[PDB]
Amino acid sequence: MVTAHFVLIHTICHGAWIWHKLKPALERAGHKVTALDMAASGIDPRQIEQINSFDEYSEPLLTFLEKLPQGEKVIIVGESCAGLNIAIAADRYVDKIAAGVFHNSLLPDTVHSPSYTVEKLLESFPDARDTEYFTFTNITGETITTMKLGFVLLRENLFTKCTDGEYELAKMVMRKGSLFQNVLAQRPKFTEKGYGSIKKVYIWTDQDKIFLPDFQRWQIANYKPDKVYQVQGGDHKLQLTKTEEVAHILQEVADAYA
Amino acid sequence: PISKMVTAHFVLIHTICHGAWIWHKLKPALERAGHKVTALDMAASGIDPRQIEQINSFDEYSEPLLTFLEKLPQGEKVIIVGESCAGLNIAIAADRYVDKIAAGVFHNSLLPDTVHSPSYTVEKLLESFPDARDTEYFTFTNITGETITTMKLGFVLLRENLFTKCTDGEYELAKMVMRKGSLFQNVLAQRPKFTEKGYGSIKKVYIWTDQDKIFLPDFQRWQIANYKPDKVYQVQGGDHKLQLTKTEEVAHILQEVADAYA
Amino acid sequence: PISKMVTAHFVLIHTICHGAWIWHKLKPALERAGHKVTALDMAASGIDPRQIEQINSFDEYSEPLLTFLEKLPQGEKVIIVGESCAGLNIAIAADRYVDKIAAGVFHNSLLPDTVHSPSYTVEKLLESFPDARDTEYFTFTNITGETITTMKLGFVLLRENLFTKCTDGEYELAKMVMRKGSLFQNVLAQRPKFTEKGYGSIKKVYIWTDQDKIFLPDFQRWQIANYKPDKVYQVQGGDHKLQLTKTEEVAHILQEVADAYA
Amino acid sequence: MVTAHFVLIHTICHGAWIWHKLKPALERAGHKVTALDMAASGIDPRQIEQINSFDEYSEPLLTFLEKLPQGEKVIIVGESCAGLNIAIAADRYVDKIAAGVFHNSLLPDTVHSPSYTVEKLLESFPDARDTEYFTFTNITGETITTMKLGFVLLRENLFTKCTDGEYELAKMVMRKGSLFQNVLAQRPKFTEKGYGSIKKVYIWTDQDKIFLPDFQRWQIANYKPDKVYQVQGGDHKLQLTKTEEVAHILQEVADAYA
Ligand SMILES: O=Cc1ccc(O)cc1
Ligand SMILES: O=Cc1ccc(O)cc1
Ligand SMILES: O=Cc1ccc(O)cc1
Ligand SMILES: O=Cc1ccc(O)cc1
Ligand SMILES: O=Cc1ccc(O)cc1
Ligand SMILES: O=Cc1ccc(O)cc1
Ligand SMILES: O=Cc1ccc(O)cc1
Ligand SMILES: O=Cc1ccc(O)cc1
Repeated sequence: MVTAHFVLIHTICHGAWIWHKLKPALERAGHKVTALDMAASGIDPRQIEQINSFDEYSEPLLTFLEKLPQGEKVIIVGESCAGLNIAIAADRYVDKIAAGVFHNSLLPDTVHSPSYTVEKLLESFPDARDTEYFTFTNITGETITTMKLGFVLLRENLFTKCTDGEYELAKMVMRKGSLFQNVLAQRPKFTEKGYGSIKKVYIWTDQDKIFLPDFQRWQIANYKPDKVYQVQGGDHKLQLTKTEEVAHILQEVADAYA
Repeated sequence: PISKMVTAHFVLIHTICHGAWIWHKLKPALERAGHKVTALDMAASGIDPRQIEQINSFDEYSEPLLTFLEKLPQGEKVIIVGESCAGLNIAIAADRYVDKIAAGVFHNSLLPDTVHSPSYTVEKLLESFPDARDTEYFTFTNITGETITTMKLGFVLLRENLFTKCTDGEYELAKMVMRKGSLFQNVLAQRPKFTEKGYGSIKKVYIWTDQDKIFLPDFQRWQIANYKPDKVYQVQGGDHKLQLTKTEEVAHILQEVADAYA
Repeated sequence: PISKMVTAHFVLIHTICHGAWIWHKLKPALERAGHKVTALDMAASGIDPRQIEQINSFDEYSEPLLTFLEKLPQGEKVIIVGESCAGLNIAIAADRYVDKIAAGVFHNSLLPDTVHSPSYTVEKLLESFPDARDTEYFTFTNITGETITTMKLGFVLLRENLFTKCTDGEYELAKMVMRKGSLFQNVLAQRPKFTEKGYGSIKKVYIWTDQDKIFLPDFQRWQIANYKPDKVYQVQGGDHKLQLTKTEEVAHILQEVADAYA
Repeated sequence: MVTAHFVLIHTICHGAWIWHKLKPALERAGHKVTALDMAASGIDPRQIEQINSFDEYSEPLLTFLEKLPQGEKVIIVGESCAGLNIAIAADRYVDKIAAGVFHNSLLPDTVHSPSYTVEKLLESFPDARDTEYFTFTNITGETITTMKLGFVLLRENLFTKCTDGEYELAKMVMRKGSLFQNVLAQRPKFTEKGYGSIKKVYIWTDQDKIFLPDFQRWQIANYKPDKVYQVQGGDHKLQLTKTEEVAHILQEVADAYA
């Protein structure tokens, strides 16, 4: 129906590998799909300790968008923390973006600080259970906290309904990550002209065991998307547990925003 | 008359360019059987942080395995399962840790011997499959001035020759985490041959399929003839990646190896 | 009838692409006179660790100066000496820290005003010296989507136009530590004009040479006419880098500024 | 007389800038001169915490030598710690090297560990006075110690006889550095075939106040150079205090090893 170019953006600690089932699904319907590793994620060669902000973390997306041929538009699909990558990119390249799709994701706004929905998530889900934390100082002196996600947290909260083959893959390639929360606290808010203006579709499930229903419904209330699609069942990783559902919603988004 | 059923500790070793991720389906399957499974990334592979140009030989590339074997508890032994190039990792390990190894399992793998140079099956492999299609090759000079050839495996070769029968989610995953690799063939060529007392003495099981489109039947059959395995299991069907296309067959064969040697 | 001789705290601000290193001869010369001297690297300049593509405006580029002025002890004031593009750093600083500034000294420098847009003297500079010879230009998109032009100054332009009369050890040093820079001219163009109460109110001394081969006599004389300095000192001879070709003349003029305003 | 291509290698914490007086001197005699910043040194964009060994630190030299046109040979001149960069490079590219020149430098050998002369230096000069130290963990878990050289140490020991303009420049551009001593302890010794075979000229002064006469004479005794030139007076930075003397010795080395 409309075929589109989708750019898929994994969350912190993960990599382009999280989209290994969704990328062929979309390509079966004629779409062009780009799945990117953000800095220090997946097989990106940088280590997290050399990344100094969330905007530097987003560099693979911003370079890609910088090079997109004149006149092409993409649909950026972001899971979990990647809603901050969509907002950073949309402020810089608003006219290359047909729409932002948030998949059980942070939905930033223009009214509060960039770290605001991170504050809210951590308030809703304050214990990362067996996750380990570490810190380093970034090049301007700020202390950055990194984490290594715990495998119990991975099995029960993130990959709740995923097959054993998928959970095992997650453990074999997961890397350290950081919210850069304090640097986000200090960041200028997202602009109305860029991020504020793009089309926004929010996909979620009430069976998510880490972005809990109440936080997700709060986000929607706080900055109402153009469209909200609720998938029944699945878990936090709907691109693994409800792959054909997400491919179908994404076809609707290509039909609507081309 | 008496049936023995054994649970074992398998250490799964991926081939160059790949990582521990290739075992993401066989590791749960083995654990369903009650076995202990360790799947290691070798240097500059999977999410190991080193880059391949910092590595100077196939022995250095094998460090995660040797370090692991160094740390095994006293009197604990493992079954090392190696795919494709990983039979050289099994030979390097067995020459340092022979008493920690219950058996070596070669899965569509290089089967080194003690009679010829370490690079001998690598040469015969390349003589049998000389066109790597869209693979790109690169060079770096190692710590003593040897030029090392690395490669980024091409995606058609990946689709058709390595992952022939794998699902699209599996082939897409490969493309998403595949890294550069090196056979270090010229440095293997100058390396001491594997020993009889270490590697020559371990039990050796050869699993293969004649539908493999990269380690071809004639090369695999030659390897078996060149250096007789203690046991050979030929899986019907599948492709080079039997741990993805025939996961349960492979897990069952590995139950039989544990019953015999672990 | 009464002679006043004053020791002062000078803060020396390099121009884009350069760093605190350009002041390596004037800083000892001033300290011989008993003054306190701070020479700061601005963002992405000298050995500051940020890269220029992480910087989004000339105000962000000025952060080391504003942070420094924020930390000055209560009732301490400094004389800010800025070379070439650094007169915009002096104007940005004076609009935040006017009471910490005894005087601004412009050394073959841009002389911003309050009447026109912040980018106005930048435009007139470029209109007067439009061919940057072998300079290479580059682009990046900043945090709100503006395209920022950066440059790597060419070595002939460096030899002949900026460092015309400098020794070879000095010109070689420049080539060894020179970094990319940006005028952020389009973002300066959208910026609020400098204020009368802050920048408009500071004392302003203009040091220049008519032998400057990049900020030419006609541009410098126009600046002086456009916005009358409190005092003008014209050094005979030298080149654009008077802190290297006329270090002692410059230190003596700066002693006179300290005597008058510090 | 013979004109040559010299590649100049600064020591840890410094950069190509330390050669700003020697490079024009040599170019006045017809030589081609390349002065390189090693990783995380001078204006190299890497931070020291992302460097994991002394061989990785040497990468600018090894890339340069990797690209040298076929048939060209260079004379590598190394000051202070840069004798370890000459030995690492010579093991990899022995045939591109006309000779190694050690300027008040570590002179490694093939008989003991790579860290051996570092052990010896630190035994001769155990107190770095106001130098500050720091540590980070490298990508394989080793703890690396870095330092920020103290300005008293800089003025009295390293830049003893340098002009005030030169000492001030040193303070304006000095960076953190590391000996990677423990990783050097673990490194295979330098080979006889590579490093062991190159021509070696040792330049020094007895007025050096940090590589003291007794350590320098020990080094010469421990691995006798092909030629030792002793400059009278000056300080540790003879390329600043005795620039024309060093340019003259280097002309002799081009005449002798071409
Ligand atoms: O989506 C991944 C994620 C990880 C850690 C957090 O703290 C928040 C989100
Ligand atoms: O609170 C920690 C956290 C970790 C991973 C997530 O995906 C979300 C939150
Ligand atoms: O087993 C993977 C492999 C890759 C490249 C080769 O040349 C040979 C084998
Ligand atoms: O000949 C190249 C080659 C590449 C990958 C393999 O797995 C085997 C051989
Ligand atoms: O003062 C340095 C300078 C560099 C580039 C310019 O375009 C203008 C000035
Ligand atoms: O026109 C470019 C230019 C470059 C460097 C300067 O210092 C001044 C102008
Ligand atoms: O030559 C610089 C140097 C710095 C620190 C050391 O510990 C040794 C050498
Ligand atoms: O002992 C520390 C040290 C520092 C700088 C040097 O140049 C030599 C040694």
